[PDB]
Amino acid sequence: AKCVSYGVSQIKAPALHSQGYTGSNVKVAVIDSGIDSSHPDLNVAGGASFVPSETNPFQDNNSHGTHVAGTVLAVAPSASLYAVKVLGADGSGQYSWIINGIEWAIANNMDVINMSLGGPSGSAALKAAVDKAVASGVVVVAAAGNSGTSGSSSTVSYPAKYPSVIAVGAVDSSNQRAPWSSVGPELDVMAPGVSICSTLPGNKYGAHDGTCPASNHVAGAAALILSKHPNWTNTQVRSSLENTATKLGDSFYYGKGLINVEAAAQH
Repeated sequence: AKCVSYGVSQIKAPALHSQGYTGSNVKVAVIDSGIDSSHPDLNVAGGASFVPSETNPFQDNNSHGTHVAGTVLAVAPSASLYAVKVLGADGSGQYSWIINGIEWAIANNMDVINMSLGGPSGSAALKAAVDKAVASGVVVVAAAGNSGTSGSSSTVSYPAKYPSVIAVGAVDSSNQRAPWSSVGPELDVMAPGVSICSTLPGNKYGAHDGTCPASNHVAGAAALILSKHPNWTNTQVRSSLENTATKLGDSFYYGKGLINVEAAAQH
């Protein structure tokens, strides 16, 4: 039944909830596989599809974007989620689709973009779009990737790897890096990403593992901070999260450490 992530307490969102800050009026674009807006535990504020063969962003056959929505709302329950569908049934999207998604978020005045997606390769056009979003004042959050460690190599995927993006890696209930959490100098912060229980299509609930759930907590945290400091820039929101993180291990593996949204929202 009504599953709340252990990660909501781990990042200290309850401190903000009890001050009456729950991400009210903050527009968050979930750029992903869609959101089952059927689910009676989710609010969805609107959406768009850039998958040519799947015009419905409110149908989630992959079941990924529905899980993403629940975790963002578990952290920021009165945020306005927008279902920006850029991934098809095979679980991938063309760069053009993802870019159309980012352009859509810019044109429709999103405060936060969550990208629980990545590839091994970037494009000039993807980097341009992401940089443009951040230049226009959008907080852009992305999953660091699930490619683990690879000796001395960065394994952080695009677009998390871009400096303009907040790359999020995954820890468990003990603040230990998940072994599949991508690593490298481009990694910014960590959040819970192991057995994260959230909403699934058809009024269901279930655990997922990944940097996807980790980034969902950070996107929610951005929404809480802007709830309380509506006049903060994306720059100030990003600084608050990075400078107040609980230091864990070396920054190659853990970046700045675990986000503390309570500490971030005083800063």
